[PDB]
Order: sequence, then structure tokens, then C-alpha cells
Amino acid sequence: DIIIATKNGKVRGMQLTVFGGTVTAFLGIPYAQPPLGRLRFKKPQSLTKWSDIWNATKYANSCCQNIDQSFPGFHGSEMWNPNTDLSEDCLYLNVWIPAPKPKNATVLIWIYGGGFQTGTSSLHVYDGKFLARVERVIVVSMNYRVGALGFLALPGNPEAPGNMGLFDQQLALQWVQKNIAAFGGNPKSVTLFGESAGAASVSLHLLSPGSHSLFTRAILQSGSFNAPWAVTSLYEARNRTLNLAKLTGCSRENETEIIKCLRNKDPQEILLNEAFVVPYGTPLSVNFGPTVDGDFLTDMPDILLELGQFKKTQILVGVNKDEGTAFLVYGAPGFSKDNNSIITRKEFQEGLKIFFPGVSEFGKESILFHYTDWVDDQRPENYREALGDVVGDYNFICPALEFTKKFSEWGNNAFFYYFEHRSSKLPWPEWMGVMHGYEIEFVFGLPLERRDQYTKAEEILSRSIVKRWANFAKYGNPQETQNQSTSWPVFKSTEQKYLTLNTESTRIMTKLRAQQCRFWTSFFPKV
Ligand SMILES: *[C@@H]1O[C@H](CO[C@@H]2O[C@@H](C)[C@@H](O)[C@@H](O)[C@@H]2O)[C@@H](O[C@@H]2O[C@H](CO)[C@@H](O)[C@H](O)[C@H]2NC(C)=O)[C@H](O)[C@H]1NC(C)=O
Ligand SMILES: *[C@@H]1O[C@H](CO[C@@H]2O[C@@H](C)[C@@H](O)[C@@H](O)[C@@H]2O)[C@@H](O[C@@H]2O[C@H](CO)[C@@H](O)[C@H](O)[C@H]2NC(C)=O)[C@H](O)[C@H]1NC(C)=O
Ligand SMILES: O=C(NC[C@@H](O)CNCC1CCCCC1)C(c1ccccc1)c1ccccc1
Ligand SMILES: *[C@@H]1O[C@H](CO[C@@H]2O[C@@H](C)[C@@H](O)[C@@H](O)[C@@H]2O)[C@@H](O)[C@H](O)[C@H]1NC(C)=O
Ligand SMILES: *[C@@H]1O[C@H](CO)[C@@H](O)[C@H](O)[C@H]1NC(C)=O
Ligand SMILES: *[C@@H]1O[C@H](CO)[C@@H](O)[C@H](O)[C@H]1NC(C)=O
Ligand SMILES: *[C@@H]1O[C@H](CO)[C@@H](O)[C@H](O)[C@H]1NC(C)=O
Ligand SMILES: [Cl-]
Ligand SMILES: [Cl-]
Ligand SMILES: [Cl-]
Ligand SMILES: [Cl-]
Ligand SMILES: [Cl-]
Ligand SMILES: [Cl-]
Repeated sequence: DIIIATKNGKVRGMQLTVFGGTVTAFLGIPYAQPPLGRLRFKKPQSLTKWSDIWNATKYANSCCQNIDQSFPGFHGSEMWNPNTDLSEDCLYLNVWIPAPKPKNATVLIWIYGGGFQTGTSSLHVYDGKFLARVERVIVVSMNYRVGALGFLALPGNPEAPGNMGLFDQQLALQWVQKNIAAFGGNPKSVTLFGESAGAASVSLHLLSPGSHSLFTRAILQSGSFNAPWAVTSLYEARNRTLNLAKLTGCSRENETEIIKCLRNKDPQEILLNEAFVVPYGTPLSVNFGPTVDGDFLTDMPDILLELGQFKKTQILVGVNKDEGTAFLVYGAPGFSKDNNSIITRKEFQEGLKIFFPGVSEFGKESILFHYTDWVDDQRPENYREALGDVVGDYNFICPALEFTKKFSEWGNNAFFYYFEHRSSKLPWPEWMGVMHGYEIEFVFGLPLERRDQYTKAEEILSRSIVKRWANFAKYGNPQETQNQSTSWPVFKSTEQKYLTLNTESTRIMTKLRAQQCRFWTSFFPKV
């Protein structure tokens, strides 16, 4: 019976047997007044004390979201859909503390991705119990508002200022600072980490002044704010907001009377209309995303990045080999998870219109010109792999690399990795490679469970990754000092060294996707 006194009330956890050991889990602790009623679309409000003992012993509600139904019954898609009830009342967080209760444990705060439209902390591949048991860190994850409920934007107007889900995240970081001391954790040693939109979120907390004092270091997995999907412009946000009013018959003239109208609507009416607020959409469509609100973000972030306006600290950044493949089976012609998707030059050009809709005829041509200069013109996989690389390089790898260059130019230590191992339990087909999001299980130490059908070499890779991640959190240095590991060097803007993670080797390489990223970063923004 482990009851902890938090600043808002007592909470009861539960005991977990992990690897012939023990971990104390606290699941679904509230951290804000539920944003229901007049609180929908508003920034989160601080909780009043409760007198009972809160039973934080099961995952809480996930936040409202549109589920991926593109491959029903398919684990590869459904492993990401929420595994608890959806509710507007969803601002809750979880804590895993090692047993015995530690003294001054480094805290790890996880933020999930999902395109800022979906995601939940209760996912099986976000279970922190392993990291607590193995590395005696404290793992924390929070739920935050996604989609229009968490990012509907009417800038200036506090009834929908934007970035509510980011302010959800930021409230939880606060909760840790005031309470994690009571759990054995060190508020002075908090490492943010996240993946995809979670990773974009982490980069934005590096830029938001109101988050500078709430964490120490940060790890960014396949995601950064400077990626083309991560920030909604003020133009897009208004057309999208206004469109969502038309789709609900909430079009009004007084800007506030519009919000009030959307607040008597049921969550499903708002969820259903989110698809169509963009006329033409891409598969990577973040209909309601982070914006330059003037509260969380004070300027456009690409400027702040360029001019050094961020928390000075260490960062750990990386990407996966085949980031782009996942998106090709969500709309690209000639593709499917159920064949090798050999496409033609015509299907390739067609796919560019899918992923680059509002782009000039000359822009699409330039993408084709730079990726379809093959070594062997006879290779049949040529156009299939090229569309994956296009998507992955444009949407993840080159923005992540550019973030890491820019951030490092102000003197902080950065470390870049390149995850290139395909999971043995990967459910998608093999032509899709080292897919977006399939390092997460390795980072959380799921292959450490022998009773799980993971190969042996996959255990060892997860163990070294979990070491390097934990050593980065505790010490700002992601090394594995004991088992004669390859030393991970700092990313410098000159040499641009990075570390490869695979089961065979661990190599030091330089200047990832060099040719590819001079195109996406120096040529293509001109179009
Ligand atoms: C800004 O939004 C308008 C409205 O777009 C539509 O809104 C809903 C009716 C929705 O269900 C979708 O059909 C649309 O997103 C955009 O105007 C539309 O533009 C498309 C082509 O761009 C045209 O075929 C439609 O007939 C137009 N409909 C209306 C009502 O105007 C407009 O393009 C958006 N501005 C942008 C994207 O810059
Ligand atoms: C690979 O499959 C795609 C996807 O088509 C679907 O999935 C298949 C496995 C099968 O169930 C089809 O009946 C499905 O429609 C194929 O793309 C389709 O190709 C057909 C014939 O060329 C065409 O009529 C459809 O319009 C295409 N649909 C889409 C969405 O692209 C593709 O031809 C297959 N290629 C290979 C090499 O197997
Ligand atoms: O995550 C998207 N939507 C949510 C949902 O519907 C399907 N995603 C599931 C993801 C969960 C976490 C990370 C791995 C997969 C969407 C996206 C947009 C922008 C940036 C990244 C991802 C997307 C669209 C097509 C294929 C994969 C992902
Ligand atoms: C919280 O739970 C209390 C009982 O917990 C029970 O006993 C402990 C030792 C565990 O075994 C647990 O799984 C059991 O359910 C209730 O008495 C109490 O009323 C509950 N509080 C609330 C607010 O529901
Ligand atoms: C924990 O670490 C900080 C420095 O990181 C130190 O000041 C503090 O005294 C330590 N102990 C406790 C109980 O917080
Ligand atoms: C809109 O309505 C609210 C509430 O009645 C009011 O406070 C606000 O001033 C109004 N704005 C305009 C422009 O009429
Ligand atoms: C190093 O090897 C030993 C086995 O001798 C193992 O117990 C330990 O966990 C390994 N450490 C890492 C980080 O792989
Ligand atoms: Cl899984
Ligand atoms: Cl490669
Ligand atoms: Cl050809
Ligand atoms: Cl899996
Ligand atoms: Cl390369
Ligand atoms: Cl060029």
C-alpha cells in the first residue's frame, strides 16, 4: 500500500513485478480541471485540492480523436489507436517510480506523437515500467488535447487562443516540478523526450520561454518544429477555424459568438468535420496544429531558431532509415501494405501531386529531377523507393538535421543518431523498411522481455539504447561506457558526425543525406 502525498491530495499506486523485481506505477493522476463546458478550447486550469485518496491504478481516459480505420484488425495500424475510452475529460498523467523508492532520481517525461490529432499515453509501447526497473529513472507521460479540441486557433482571443494541447503539456511539466520531489524524483533533472509530433512538441518547449525552467535536457525522435507539418500558419488556422464553423452552422460575425456555438456541440460533430476543413489534403495532414499564438510561441519559430532564442542545453536528435514509407499506403497510387508496390514513373508523378498538392508544376518536376537520376535504370523498385525517400527526407530527416545544425551553432552539445534496424515483430511488409515510429519499442526496452518473441540481438540493441538514453538524461552524455561501445561524438556544424544504431554494427558517419538536404533546405523553399 504505497500512498504519496501530492500538493493537491493523496494518490494510491500499485505494485508491478518486472524482471524479477518491482516497480511502483501511478496511472491516471489528474493535473487540471477537466476542460468541459465553458472550458472547452481554453487554456488548462489549475486543480483544487481533493481530500480523498485518489486511486491512480488504471490508465485514465484518452482525449477525443479520430481513429485510424484504414486497416481494420491490422496490428500495425491499430497498435496506435487509443486503448482506453475517449473523453473530453482526459488531462491526466502517469508516473513509474523504481522500487525501492529512489532518493534523487532523474525524471524522464514522455510526449507522444500522432500528428497533433491523435495519440494517448496509455499505449502499450509507452509503458515506462521497464525504464524504471532497469535504469532506476522515473518515467512520466501525460495526455494532452489533440485536434481542434487542443489546437483550434483564433489568435489573441482567449476562448480559443491556440496551442491548448501544448499548454496541457506545459501544465504537466509544472505538475512534475511541484510534486515529483515527493515521489523520489529530482525536479532539477528532468529530460523531455517524444517522437513525431511529440518530438515536434519537445522542440517547441525548447523555444517557449514558459517552459525553459521546467526541464533540463531534451531528446527529439523523428520530429522537430521546423518540419513542414509541425506548424499551422495564421492564414491556414483562420480558414480552417472559419471552415469548421461553416461545417457546423456556427458561422457568426462576433468572433466569440462562434466559439460559444462550438461549445454546445458534441465532441463527435467536431471530430467528424475536422477532415474537410482543408480543401485538398495530404496524408500527413495536421488540420489543427501548433500556431504562433503570442503566448506559448511569441514569434515564428524558424526565426527564433535562426537567431538563437531557445533554452541553451544539450539535445539528442535522430531519425529512422525509412521515415517516409508509412505514408505511401495512406493515399499514394499503386501502393498497398499487401504487395511490394512496384510503381511506375506515371504512378510516381501521380504520387507527387498527392504529397505536394499546392505546389507548382515546376516544383514537382524539380523533386522528380533530383530523385530519379538512378544508377540502374532497369531496377523495378526504383520509383517505389524514391517516393518514400522524398516523403521521409522532406518531412522528417532534413528538418531534424537542420534543427540540429542550427541549434548546435550556439555552442550546445548535440548528438544525432540514425536508427536503421527493422523490428522482427514489425507487422508491415518488408519493402517499407525501418518505418516511422518503430524505434519507440527499442527506446522503451520492450525487447528486454525475453517472453516476447524478440530476437536476442534485439535485446542487446535495446539495452544499449536504454543505457545511452538514460546516460543522456542523467549526465547529458549518451555513452555506454562499460561494454566497449562505439563512442557517440557530438554533432558539430562543420563535420556533422552521427551514430548508426543497428544490430550488426555501430558506425560513425558524417553528413547524413547531404545532397538530399541541400535540395529540400536551400533550393525547394524557393518554390
Ligand atoms: C478557405 O476555405 C474555403 C472553403 O473551402 C471549403 O469549405 C468547406 C465547404 C469544405 O467542406 C470543403 O469543401 C472546402 O475546404 C475554400 O474555398 C473552396 O475552394 C475549393 C478549391 O480550393 C473550391 O472547389 C470550393 O468550391 C470552395 N468553396 C467555398 C465555399 O469557397 C478556400 O479555397 C480556402 N482557402 C484556401 C485553401 O486558401
Ligand atoms: C498492388 O496493389 C495495389 C492496390 O490495389 C488494391 O490492393 C491489391 C492487393 C488488390 O486487392 C486490389 O484488388 C486492390 O484494388 C494495386 O493498385 C490497383 O491496381 C489495379 C490494377 O492495376 C487498379 O485497377 C486500381 O485502380 C489500383 N488501385 C490503387 C489504389 O492503386 C496495384 O496494381 C498492385 N501492384 C502490384 C505490383 O501488385
Ligand atoms: O499520425 C498520423 N495520424 C494519426 C493516425 O491517423 C495514424 N498515425 C499513427 C502514428 C502514431 C504515432 C507515431 C507513429 C504512427 C499522421 C501523421 C501526420 C504528421 C506527422 C506524422 C504523422 C500519419 C498519416 C499517415 C500515415 C502515418 C501517420
Ligand atoms: C480505492 O480502493 C480502496 C480499496 O482498494 C483495495 O485494496 C487495495 C489493497 C488493492 O488491493 C485494491 O486493488 C483494492 O481495490 C477502496 O476502499 C476505496 O474506496 C477506493 N477509493 C475510491 C475513491 O474509489
Ligand atoms: C538532489 O539534487 C540536487 C542537485 O541536482 C541537490 O541540490 C539536492 O539537495 C539533492 N537532494 C534532494 C533531496 O533534493
Ligand atoms: C461578442 O459577444 C461578447 C458577449 O456578449 C461580448 O463580450 C463581446 O464584446 C462581443 N464582441 C463584439 C465585437 O460585439
Ligand atoms: C553489458 O554486458 C553485461 C553482461 O556481461 C550485461 O549484464 C549488461 O546489461 C550489459 N550492458 C549493456 C548496456 O548492454
Ligand atoms: Cl506492439
Ligand atoms: Cl540508407
Ligand atoms: Cl524510366
Ligand atoms: Cl511491434
Ligand atoms: Cl546519405
Ligand atoms: Cl541543388
